[PDB]
Amino acid sequence: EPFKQQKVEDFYDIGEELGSGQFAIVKKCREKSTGLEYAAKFIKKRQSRASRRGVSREEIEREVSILRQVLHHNVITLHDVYENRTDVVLILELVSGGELFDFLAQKESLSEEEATSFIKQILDGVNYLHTKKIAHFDLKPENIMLLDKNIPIPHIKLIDFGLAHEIEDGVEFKNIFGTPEFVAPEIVNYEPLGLEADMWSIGVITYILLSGASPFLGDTKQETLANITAVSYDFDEEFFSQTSELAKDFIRKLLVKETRKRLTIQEALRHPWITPVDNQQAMVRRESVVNLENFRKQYVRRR
Amino acid sequence: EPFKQQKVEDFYDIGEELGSGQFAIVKKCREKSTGLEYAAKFIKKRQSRASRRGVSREEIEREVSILRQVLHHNVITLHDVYENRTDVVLILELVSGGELFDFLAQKESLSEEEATSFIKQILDGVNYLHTKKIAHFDLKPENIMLLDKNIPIPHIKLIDFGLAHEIEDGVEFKNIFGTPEFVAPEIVNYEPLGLEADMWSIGVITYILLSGASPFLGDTKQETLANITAVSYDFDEEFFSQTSELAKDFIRKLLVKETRKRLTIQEALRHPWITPVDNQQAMVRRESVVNLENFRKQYVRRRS
Repeated sequence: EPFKQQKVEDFYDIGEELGSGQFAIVKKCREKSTGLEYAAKFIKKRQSRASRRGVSREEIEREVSILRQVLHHNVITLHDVYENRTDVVLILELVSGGELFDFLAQKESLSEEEATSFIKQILDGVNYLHTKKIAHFDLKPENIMLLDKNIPIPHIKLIDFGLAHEIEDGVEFKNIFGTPEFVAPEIVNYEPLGLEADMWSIGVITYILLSGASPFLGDTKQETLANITAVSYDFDEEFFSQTSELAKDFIRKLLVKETRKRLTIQEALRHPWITPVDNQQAMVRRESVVNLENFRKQYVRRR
Repeated sequence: EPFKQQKVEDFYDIGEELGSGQFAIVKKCREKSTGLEYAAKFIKKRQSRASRRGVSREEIEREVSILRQVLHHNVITLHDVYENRTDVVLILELVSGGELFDFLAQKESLSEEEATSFIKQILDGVNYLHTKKIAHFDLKPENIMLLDKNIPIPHIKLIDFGLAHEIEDGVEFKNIFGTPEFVAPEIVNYEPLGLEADMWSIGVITYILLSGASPFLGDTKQETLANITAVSYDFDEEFFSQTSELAKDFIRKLLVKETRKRLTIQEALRHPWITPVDNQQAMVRRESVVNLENFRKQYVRRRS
C-alpha cells in the first residue's frame, strides 16, 4: 500500500543531522509546500539476505505499516514515506526535546508523584499500542522522548518502531532482539512473545528512573542474561531508602518471568502507585522521592 | 599479566586503515626497531557498564589472554599490546591476503579435493584451539583470512578472537552472541556451550563453500533462528548436483542439534571426505566440483 517513488529532496529541505543510529540516519527537514518542520529518518536498505549492513524490505514495510496505524499524543506520528535506490526515508514528527531521563537529570528535585506523571504518559502510549495489538518491543530510556524540553511538565513521545510487531492470537512469534538490559526472559529464552514483554521493559525503566540503578545489568552481557533468566534482582537500600512500598510493588509485579502472571498494561494503570485509591497512598507518593543523586551519577556514565 | 602502558606511536609507525568493524579499527603499521610490518587493532574501551559503544575491560583481557596462548601457523599471532586512555591497541600479525571466499570467487575452477585443501587448513587451526581448550565462537568466512593472495594454494589464518572463550570441564558457559547465519542451536536456545559450537559453524561454512547457498539463512532473522532450532535445511539439487555424497555426509554430521552426537574436530579430520580410505573415495572427490557459478553469484551480493 505503497511508498512515494519521488525524490524526497524535491518536496523537503533536508539539513542538520539529528542523531544517526546503526541502520538509520535522522536529519531535520522542512516541507516546502507548508513550511512545517519534520524529522527525516533515512533507513538504509539491505542488499541480499545476510548483509550485516542494512534493513530488509519486509522489516521496513512492517515499521511503516505500524506507524500508519498509530495515532496518539504520546506516540510519534508518520507524515509521509519516500524511497529511492539506497534508502527508504520516513518523514516523521519532529521530536526535539531530548530524552526523558535527560530532562529528569536536570531536575532540582523530583518526588514520586511527579515521577508517576511521566510514567503515566508512557503507560498511556503503551496502552494505545496494546489496544491496537502492537508490541513496541524496544522500550528503553533512549526511545522515550520529549517534544518540548522547556515546559514545566513536558510531553512524552515514544519513538523507534524498528522492533515493533503486531500480535495475533493463534499466531506465535519468537525472535531474539533488543538491548540486554531491558529485555524480558522470554526474549532471552527464545520463548513465544507478546505484549507482556513491553510490561517487563516498563518495570525496568521505572526501577532506573527512581533509583538510578538497573535491576539485572551485570558486568558483562553473560551475567545480565543469567540475571534476567533467574530473575535475580533486589531493592538495595543504598538507592531505595527513600522509595515507597507502592513503587516497589509496581516494579515487583512487572518483573515476573511467567508472562501470564505479569501485569498487563491495563493492570499497571489501575495499580495504586499510578492511581491512588485513598488519601494516605497519595501522600506517601508525594513524600517519597526519586534518588536524583544516584540517578545523575549513572546517567552521566551513559555518554 | 599486563599491557604496556606506553604510547604505541613511539614504537610503531601507524598508517593505512585496513578494515574497521564496530568496536575496533584495524590499521597497517611498522615496528620502528625492526622495520617489520604488523596490523594494529585499536579496540575502543567501554566507559561504565552498558555503554553500547565500547568493549569491557574483562573482555579485552580475555581476547588478549587467548591470543597469548595461541601459536599455530593457521592462527594469527599476537606480537605486542599497548594501551592508553581511549583504546587498548593490539599489535597482531599482518594478514593481508583477504578472505578465503574472496580468493575462491576468483577461481577459474575448483574441485572438492582442492576445496578440502583449504578446509583442512581450517580444521588444523581449529584442532589446535580445541586442544588448548579454546572455542573460537566466531567461525565464519570473514574471519578465515589468507596470508598471501598470490600463491597457488594460499595459507589460511583464523582471526578475530573477540568472542573466543576457554572451556573448562565442570564449568558451564551460556551466552548469546555471533552472527545468526552461523550460530549453532545451543547459542540460540541459551543452552550450555563449548567446543561443539565451532564444528556446527564449520558445517555451515563448508555448505556455502561448496554450493554458494546457506543452510539456515531465511529472509529475516526470525526465520533464520527458527531454521537453526528446527535444524531445517536441505541439499537443493539446483546447487548440489555436482556435490559428492561424501561432502554431504560431512556436512550432515556437523549440522546436528545434539552437541554430544555432533562431530568433534578429531572426528572431522578423520572423516573420509577429508581423509579417504580407498582410491575410489579419492576419485569421487577429485571429480566432484564446487559450484563456483552459484558461489560467485552469492558472494557478489555480499559487497558495497
